Amino acid sequence: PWHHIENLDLFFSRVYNLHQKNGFTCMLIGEIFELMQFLFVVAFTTFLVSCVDYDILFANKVTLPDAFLPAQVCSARIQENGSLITILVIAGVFWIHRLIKFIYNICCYWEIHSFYLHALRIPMSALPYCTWQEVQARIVQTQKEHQICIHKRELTELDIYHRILRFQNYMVALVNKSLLPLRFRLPGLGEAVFFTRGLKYNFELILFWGPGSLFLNEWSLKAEYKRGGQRLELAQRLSNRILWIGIANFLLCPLILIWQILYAFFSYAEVLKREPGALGARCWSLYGRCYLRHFNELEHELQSRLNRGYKPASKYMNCFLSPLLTLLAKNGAFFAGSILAVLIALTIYDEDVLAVEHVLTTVTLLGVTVTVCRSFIPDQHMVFCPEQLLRVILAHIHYMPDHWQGNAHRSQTRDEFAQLFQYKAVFILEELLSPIVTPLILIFCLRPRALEIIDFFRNFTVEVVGVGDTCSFAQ
Amino acid sequence: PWHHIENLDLFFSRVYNLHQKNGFTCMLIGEIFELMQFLFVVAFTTFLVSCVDYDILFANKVTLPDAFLPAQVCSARIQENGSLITILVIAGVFWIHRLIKFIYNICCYWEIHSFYLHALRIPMSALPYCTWQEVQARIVQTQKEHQICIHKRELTELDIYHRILRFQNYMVALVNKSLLPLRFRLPGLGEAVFFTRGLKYNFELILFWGPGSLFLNEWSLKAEYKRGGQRLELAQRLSNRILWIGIANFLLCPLILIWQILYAFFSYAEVLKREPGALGARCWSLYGRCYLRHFNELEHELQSRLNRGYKPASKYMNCFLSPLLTLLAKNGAFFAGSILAVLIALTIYDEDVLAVEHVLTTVTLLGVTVTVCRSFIPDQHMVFCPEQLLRVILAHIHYMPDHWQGNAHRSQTRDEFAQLFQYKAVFILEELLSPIVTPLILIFCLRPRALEIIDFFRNFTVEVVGVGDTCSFAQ
Amino acid sequence: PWHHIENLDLFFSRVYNLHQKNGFTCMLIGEIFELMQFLFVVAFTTFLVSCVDYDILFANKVTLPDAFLPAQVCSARIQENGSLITILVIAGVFWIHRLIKFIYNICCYWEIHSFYLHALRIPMSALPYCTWQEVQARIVQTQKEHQICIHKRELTELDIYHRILRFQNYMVALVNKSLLPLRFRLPGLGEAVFFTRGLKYNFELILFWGPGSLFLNEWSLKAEYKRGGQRLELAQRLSNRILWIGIANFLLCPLILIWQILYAFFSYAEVLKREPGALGARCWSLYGRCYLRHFNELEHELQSRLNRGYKPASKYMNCFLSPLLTLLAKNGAFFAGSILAVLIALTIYDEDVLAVEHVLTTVTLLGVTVTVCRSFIPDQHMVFCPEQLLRVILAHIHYMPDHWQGNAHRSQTRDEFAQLFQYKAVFILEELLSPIVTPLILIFCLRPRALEIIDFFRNFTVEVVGVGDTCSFAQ
Repeated sequence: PWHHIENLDLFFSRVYNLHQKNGFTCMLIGEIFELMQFLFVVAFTTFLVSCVDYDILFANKVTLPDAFLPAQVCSARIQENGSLITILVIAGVFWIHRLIKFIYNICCYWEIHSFYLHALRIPMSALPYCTWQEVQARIVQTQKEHQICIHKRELTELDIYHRILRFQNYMVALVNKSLLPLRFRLPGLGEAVFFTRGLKYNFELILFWGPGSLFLNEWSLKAEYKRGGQRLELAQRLSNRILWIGIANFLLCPLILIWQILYAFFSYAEVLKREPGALGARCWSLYGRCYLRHFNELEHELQSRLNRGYKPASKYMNCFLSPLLTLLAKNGAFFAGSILAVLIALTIYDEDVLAVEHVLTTVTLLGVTVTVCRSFIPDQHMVFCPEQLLRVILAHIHYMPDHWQGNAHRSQTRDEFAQLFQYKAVFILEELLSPIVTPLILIFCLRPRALEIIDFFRNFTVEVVGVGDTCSFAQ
Repeated sequence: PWHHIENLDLFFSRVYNLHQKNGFTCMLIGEIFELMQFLFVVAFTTFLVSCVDYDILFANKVTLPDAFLPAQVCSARIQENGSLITILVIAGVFWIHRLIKFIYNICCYWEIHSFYLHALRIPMSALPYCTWQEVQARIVQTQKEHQICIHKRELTELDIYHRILRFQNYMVALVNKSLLPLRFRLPGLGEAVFFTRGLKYNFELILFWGPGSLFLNEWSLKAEYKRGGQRLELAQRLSNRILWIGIANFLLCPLILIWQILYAFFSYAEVLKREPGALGARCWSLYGRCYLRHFNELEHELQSRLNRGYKPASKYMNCFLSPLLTLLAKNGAFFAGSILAVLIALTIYDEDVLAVEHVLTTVTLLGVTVTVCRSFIPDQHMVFCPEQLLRVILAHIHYMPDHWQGNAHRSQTRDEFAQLFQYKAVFILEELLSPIVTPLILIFCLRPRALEIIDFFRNFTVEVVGVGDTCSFAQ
Repeated sequence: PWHHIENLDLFFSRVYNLHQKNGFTCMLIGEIFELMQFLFVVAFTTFLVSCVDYDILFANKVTLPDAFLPAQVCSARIQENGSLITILVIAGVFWIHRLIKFIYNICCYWEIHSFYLHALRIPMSALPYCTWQEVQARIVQTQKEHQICIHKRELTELDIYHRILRFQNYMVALVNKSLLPLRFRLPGLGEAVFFTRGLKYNFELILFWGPGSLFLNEWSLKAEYKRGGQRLELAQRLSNRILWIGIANFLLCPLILIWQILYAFFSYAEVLKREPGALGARCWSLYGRCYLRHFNELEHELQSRLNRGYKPASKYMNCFLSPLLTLLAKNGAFFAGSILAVLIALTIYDEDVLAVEHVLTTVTLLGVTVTVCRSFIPDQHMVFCPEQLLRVILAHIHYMPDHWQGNAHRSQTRDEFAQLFQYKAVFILEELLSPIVTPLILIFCLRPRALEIIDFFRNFTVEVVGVGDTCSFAQ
C-alpha cells in the first residue's frame, strides 16, 4: 500500500492477478502445482525411460516393484546417457530459473496481499466474491487518502486498464492491422491460420520484453523509434534481432518438441481412451481470442463473452451435414440392420447359431456399424444453418466478417468461421507443430515485415500523461 | 433447356426434385440405392429360403459356409419351386420395369442438370445451399433469356406451383371435402381412419395417371367430363374402371403382402431388438399430412411446418393428468415405504433378517412397489399447460378442429388428435394391412361415390390460361 | 343450491375445496386415506412395540409369524402398560373426533355435490377438468337463478375471494407487518426463522376460531374490539387466553412429539435410504409461502407461481463453488490421468502388463479418481451470472427485499434467500422441533405483543357491505 514506490504496470497487474486466482493462498497453491507438474512430467519420463525393466514387466506372480531397478543402479544407468543427461541439465536449469522466479513472485505477492487487507480492506475470504467492479471502486477511492502514483494525476479508472493491458493492446492492434504473419497458403488446403502460444510468446519477446526490445522501461518506448529519420537502420537492426531470436528457436526446437510431444501425449491419451469424441468438441482458437477481443478488455471480460457465445457457435458448426454422408448412413444402416436382424432371429430361435465362433463377433460388429450409421443419420430439425444462429453468435462476440451476414449457410462462411471455432484435435496438433514451425515462420515471414513493424510503432504510439507510452488505438 | 421443349409440368417437377435430392449425383446415388434395396430384399430372402441348410447350422467347430449349399445345387433347388419361381418372375419383371424407368429418368435428369448449370448457373456444389428460394425466384428471371413455353409471360411461378402440384391440390381438395372414403366404423373401436401409401397410390392411378383416367394430357381434363349432361354414363364407366382396378389389387394382394412382410422385418426387427420404445414414438400420419396441408404447398414447406410442430405435439400426447390414480400412488407409496422402512431398520440393526421364509422377497417386492408408485406420483412443481399445448401446436400447424379449442383435455380431443399424430407401431401395422384392406375398400366404399367424384371434377376444375386445368380451390 | 343455508364461507370454501380435490369421489377417498394413515401409524406403533418378540426374530428356518405373539396374549401385554394405554386412549379420542368430523363433512359435501350437478351443471367427470375460471363464470351467473345466500349482493367477483380467504388475508397482513414472532436470534447462528404448521395452527386457534376468539360468527368481529377504549383490559384478556393455550401446548408436547416422531420417522428415512440426496433438495417453507403470497390469492394461484419459479431458484442456490477445490480437482485429474495413461499404454502394448501383483486394481482406482475429479472440475464455458438470474426468480415470485437487487452474489443475499428456499432436511427437523418449541415461543414471545395485536385488529378491520368484517389491506 506504499506511496507509488515501484513501476506501476507491474503493481496493478499483480493486483489483478491476485483477484483472478482467487486469493493469495489459492494463487500460491496454483503456482506450486504448476511447478510440480513440470517436475513430474520430467521425472516420470526419465524413470520410465531409464529405471524400469520392461522385459520382466511384460513376459520374462510378479509384484510391480519386481520391474524397477535399485537406485544404486538407476543413477549409473541414467548417468551413462549423454543425450539424457544433457536434456536433464537443460531441463533442470529451466526449472531452477522458474523456481527462483516463483520465490520472489511470492515475496512480491505478499506485498499485494497486505495491500488488499490493509488499504483496500478486502479479506482473502471475501475475494472470490469481492468482484472486479467494487475493487476497481476500492482502488480508485483508495488513491486519495493513501498516496500512490506520482500524485501529479489522480486515477481515472482507464489508467489501470492501460497499465494492465499495455502490451496486449499492442498485440490486438498488430493482429488487427494484418502485421504479424498468421495466414499461410498450404498446398492441398485453404489458407491456414497458424497462431499458437509459442509464436505469440516469441512475438512479445521480440517486441516488448527483452534485452534490446522496442521498450526500455515497460512504460516508455526507446527514444529512437519516435524519430522519423533513421528508420532504415532501425529496420535492419530489428531484422537482425528477429533473425537471431528465430535461430535460438530453431536450436531449441528438439527440446520444446520433446516436451510438447511428451506433455501432450500424456495430457490427452487418457481423454482419448475415455471419450474419443471429447477431442471433436471445438475451442475458441488463440487466433480468435485475439481477433474477437476489444481493445481495453481484461481477460475475464473476453472469456465471459466467449463462453456466453459458445453453445450458439456449436449449434452452428453442427448444423451443416453432408447429405451424401446422410444417404450412405441411411442405406448402410438398412443393409447392416437387415443382416443383423436375420442373424438375431436365428440366434433367438435355436441359440446354437449364437456364439457361432464367427457370428457372435460379427453381430457385435454389425451392431457397431448400425450404431455409427444411426449416429450419422440426422434426426428431425436443427437443419437451419440460420441467419438466426449467426444472429445470436454475433450478439455475443459482436464481430463478424462482413461477407458472413448474407451467406450464413455457405462453405466459405463455415470454412472461415471454422478457423475461429478451432476444433481441439487441431489445437493439440497445432501446439505440437509449433516447435518445428515457429522458427521458420519467424525467420522467413516476419523479417520482411520489420520495416512495417517499425513504422507501426513509430506511427501508433501515443504518450498519455499519466500512463506513459500506450497504443494509439486503445485510446 | 430447349424452348418449349416440353410440357411445363414434367420439366418443373424434375427441376424441383433435383433441388430436393441435393444435386444430380446425390439423386442418382439415391435411386441406385433404392434399386439395390429391392434386389437385396428379394435375393436375401430367396437365399435364406432356398440355399441355406438350417439343420446343419443349428445342430447337426463349424464355419459359416458349412451351411450354404453349392450353387450348382442352389439353382436346381430354387428352380423346382413353382410358387417361388413364379414370385421371382413377377418380382424380376417389376424390377426390370423399375430399372428401365431409372435409366430413362437419369437420361432425362442430365437435361435438368445442364439446365441448372448453363441457364440457372447454379453448380451442383452450391445446390444443397443454393436453396429452393434461390432457384424459384431465379428461374423466373431466366424466363426472359432461355425461353420456355411457346407463348409465355415471365413465370409468376404462382403458376409454377400449379405445375408441380396439380394432382396434389386435387388430392388435398378431395380429402378436404370428404370424398375418398377414409373414416370407417370398426366394431370394438372408434371410427378408424385408414389412409395408407398404397391406397393413395390407387386413388391417383384411378383418377389421374393411367390408360383411361380423367386426364388425357397431364394438364388437360378429357372433354366429356366438362359437360353437364351424360354424367350418369360417365359415372357408370368410372365405377367399372375402379371395380377392375380394385380386382387387380385383390389379385396382386399376396405379392404385395409378402413384400410388406420382409422389408419391414429387416427394417424394424432390428429396431425392436435395440430399442423397443422407438416404435412407441409417434409420426405425422399420412392422413394428417393431407389434412394439415396448405394451399399450393411444396413438400418441404409442409414438412418444415410438421417438424417445427412435432415436440409440442409429443408433449401433448404426453401431458394429461389421471388424477385419482395419483392419490392411490401417493398412499400406496406411504404404506409400502412404511413397512419397508421398518423391515430395513430391522435388517440394519441385527442383519439376521434372513431365514424368514418370505422376508428378502418382501423387501424386493416392496421396493418394486415403492418405485412403481413413485413413478406414478407426479413430480411436484411440474408445470401444466393444457391451454398452451392446444395452442402452440396449432401455431405451428395453423388448422384446427372447431371442437378442440375449448376442451383440450378430454378423451374426445386426444382420441382424434391421436389420428393426426399416430404412433409408429400402428403405422407399420397399417402399412402391413393395406395389401389385404385396400381392394375391399376400393371395391365397396369408393364405387358408390363415383357419381360424386364425377360431379367434383366437373364442378371444381378451372382452366387457367397458362397452366391448363387446375383445381378450383388451389386458385 | 338452496338459499343462504350456511355461512357463505362454510359454503364457498367447501365449493372451492371440492373443485381442488377433483370431485366428490376423490375428496372422499382422500379423506378416508388420511384417516387410515393415522390409524396405521398408531397401530404398528403399537404392534411393533407390544406384540413382536424381537429376540426370536433376531437370533433365538423361521417363518415370519414365529415372532408374533397370539392376540389372547397381545391384548394382555398391551393392556398392562399404563403409559401405552393412556397414549392409546388419547390417540383414540383424537381419532374418533376426526372420524365424526369426517362423517359430518361428507354429509355436508353431498349437498355441495348436488349444488354442482344441479345448479352449476358441472358433472364430476368434467370437474378435474372444469378449470377455475369456469366455475367462477358459473357460480356468479347462477346467482340469478338459484339465488345466492342472502343474495344481498350479486356476486362481487371479489366477494367469493373474501369469503374463502378472510382469515388467510389476516395471516398475510399479520406476517407482513411483523407482528407474530418469527425471527429469532440463536447463538451460534444468524437470525433464524421458525414458522411451522403447528405454530400457525396455534395462531389461528388463538385469533380466529375458538371458544373466546376475536371473532364470534366467522364473519363478524366481536363488538368490543371495534371500540377504542377498554383496549388495556382486552389486551390483558388476550394475554391470559394465549398464556393458557400455550400451557395446553406445553402439556400436549410429549404426544405431538411422539406423533411427530412416529409419522415422520417412517416416511423420510426410507427415502433417505433410497436417495439420501432427496433431502438436500429445497422446498418453499410455510414461511415464504406466507411472505410471497398476494392478498386475495387462492392456494392454487400461489402454488402455480411458486413452482413456475422453482427451478430458477434451485439454479441460484447451487451457483457458488469453491475456487480452491477446483484446483485440487484439476491437478489430481492431471496426475492420475498421467499415471493411468502410462499404465493403459502398457496394457495395450503387451496385454500381459495385467496380472501383475497390483495390476487389476490400480487401473480401476485411478479410473474412479479421474472420474470423481472430472465431476468436480467445473465445465469450462459454463456461464453463470449469479447476479443476472435472481431476475427471473423475481419475475415469477413477484416479491423481494430491496437490498437483494444490487448484491445478488453475496452471502447476505444467499443467507436470507436461503430462508425463503430452505432444503427439505431442515424442514423435517423444524417440524420435529415444533412440539417442544411452539409452547415457549407462544408463552414468551407473543404474549408481549398482545397489545399490538389488539390494536391491529381494531385498526385494520373494515366492514364491507356484503361480506362482513374483512382485513383492511385485502381490499
